[PDB]
Amino acid sequence: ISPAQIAEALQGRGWDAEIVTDASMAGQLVDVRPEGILKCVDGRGSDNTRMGGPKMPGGIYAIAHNRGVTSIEGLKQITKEVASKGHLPSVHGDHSSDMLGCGFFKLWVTGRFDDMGYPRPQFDADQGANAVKDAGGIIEMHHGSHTEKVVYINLLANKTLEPNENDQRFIVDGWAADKFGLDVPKFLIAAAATVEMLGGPKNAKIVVP
Repeated sequence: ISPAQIAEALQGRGWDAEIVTDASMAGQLVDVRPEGILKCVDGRGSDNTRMGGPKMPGGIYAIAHNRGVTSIEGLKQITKEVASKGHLPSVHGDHSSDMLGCGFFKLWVTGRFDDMGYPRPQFDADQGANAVKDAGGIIEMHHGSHTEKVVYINLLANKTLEPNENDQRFIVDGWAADKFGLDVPKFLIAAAATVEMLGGPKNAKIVVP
């Protein structure tokens, strides 16, 4: 899917979308490092000490969700898969709602994706976090409130953007979906629906090389 197709798809859902250059993001783009956790698009600050990893909704839950994987065994398999592909796998909570502090997972476990054709997870938030931890993953915990003002959809392979708790943004590394063989259009639409259902801003900037 091309940057223009992504913008068109988002505009079809009532979003404002614009394509921007990698040069316009100078000073913010960073190379992905193997030590970084593949983590959520959440714009808040957190206890993360493993920066420089890719961003996907709910961390590795985006992969399970896109593939319709709902079992604890399947979640552990994905944890090890991510660890085998150059990133430390993670899921997260926050210090306001504990493991229900991940908006994406809360939407999934409460059935908000039902009519988009997604099956529900066969575990709750605490069980999922414990399984990821048991399989070698990291549990991140955010703090503060959501104040995201924009959604960046980064298409530059092996690069990412980092959270700024003081001028927040949702960050989606679209290129990472391709890396994991996901149904990409489905992944991006799920990301869009997530932001919509969380009341976030339907305003996207698509970063291209």
